[PDB]
Amino acid sequence: IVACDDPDFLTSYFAHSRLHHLSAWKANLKDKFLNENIHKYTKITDKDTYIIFHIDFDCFFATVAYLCRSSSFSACDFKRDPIVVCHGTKNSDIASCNYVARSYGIKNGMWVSQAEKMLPNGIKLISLPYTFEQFQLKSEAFYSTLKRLNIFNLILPISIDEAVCVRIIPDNIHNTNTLNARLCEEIRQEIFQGTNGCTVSIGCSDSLVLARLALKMAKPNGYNITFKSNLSEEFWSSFKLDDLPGVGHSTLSRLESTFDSPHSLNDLRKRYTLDALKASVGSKLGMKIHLALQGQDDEESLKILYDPKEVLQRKSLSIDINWGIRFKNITQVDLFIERGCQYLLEKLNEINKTTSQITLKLMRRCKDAPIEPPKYMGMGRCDSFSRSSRLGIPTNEFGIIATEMKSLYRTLGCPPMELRGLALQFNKLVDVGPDNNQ
DNA sequence: GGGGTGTGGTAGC
DNA sequence: ATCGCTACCACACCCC
Ligand SMILES: [Mg+2]
Repeated sequence: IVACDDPDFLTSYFAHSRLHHLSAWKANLKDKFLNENIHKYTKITDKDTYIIFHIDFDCFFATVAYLCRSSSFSACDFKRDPIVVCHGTKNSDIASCNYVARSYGIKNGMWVSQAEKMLPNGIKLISLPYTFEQFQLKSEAFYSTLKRLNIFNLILPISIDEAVCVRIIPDNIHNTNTLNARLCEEIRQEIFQGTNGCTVSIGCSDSLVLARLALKMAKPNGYNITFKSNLSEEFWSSFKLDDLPGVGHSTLSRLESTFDSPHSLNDLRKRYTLDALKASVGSKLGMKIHLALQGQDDEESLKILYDPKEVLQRKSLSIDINWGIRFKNITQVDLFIERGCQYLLEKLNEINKTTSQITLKLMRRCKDAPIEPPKYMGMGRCDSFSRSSRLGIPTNEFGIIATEMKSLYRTLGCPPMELRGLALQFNKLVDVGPDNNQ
């Protein structure tokens, strides 16, 4: 056990935090793409008619945690057993669940206690540990297979287990759904072989958003082909409102109230006006949804296809620790902040940049929230506070940055014993050139 | 027209 | 027990 005031707390928390792994893997995938392609030209022109194949593993962690499970779990059955991947027993997040578990209405993000109660008696939840290193290797095999197929002109990494693959269709070639079925089946078979038993599903379409929706419809272990020319009431009636990219619980709730609680995108599609959309959720998001309900991508989402190198270039660097934060005094907070900056400055040296603006964010116990929340070591119910600060000369100097961060903490006025979470950000990054003379 | 800030939402498992 | 990260866009409100 390593507590927030121990020197090794940052290292142990990140080794254990799957959310860190997700983010660290994404970042490495993004930088890897930029490296492979520094000399190649990674763009899709407006000259190109293209097909989008949106690929991702079916219940990634659960699948892989099963396939590499320890001897204690040799007899458990991925097709009959409700399986979750989690650290703990009570208020531990279900990082991933197989589709047997979902049949009982369980979803990721749910706590293990909550999911235990949606099972009939006698049916027992299986809880698998995380296998991070195997998660990596299976992902490597995933992207290695996608490249070896030589059927894609651009392979965009979305996630450790998710990629958007772009096929350019010359106008001499007449695309057909038969040929698209055969590609999906090739891809699915080849990743099944290359990953020793992991299955992917594929959405296939002539827009990013319809490929995202097709993919939801393809799950589990299948594929779906739906171009703009194939749209139908049957299609839209199949999706919830928060199946739309950009629509999370907050946008959902706003949409639900403005539009008489639509229960499908088909419901949404018939009742909506562009301006009532914009009014309900916002101008840019409203437009994105409007375009989306026609099967069309917006200008912001098309950028990744036109200039992936710019969209995938890292613009900020940060850490976030909102679990395990329990400090008795201001000295321990300052030393933790210093470990934080030291960590971020290593990462910042790796990418050979300086930073010219930094931010500190914190979570403070709500005045009426219990000192110890339901989730062990959780941040609990919190107000957030943020404050940023421009540096004069861009820099990678620990002395300047750690001093300013501690100053920022101090302007925020949060007693060490009320602290429940900390973020440390480098907001603007500046390249280091061969010229360094003033 | 151009800056700026802090805040809030969303995405992957 | 339990590991509630992190990048990025958008917005609302401020300034000369
Ligand atoms: Mg959604």
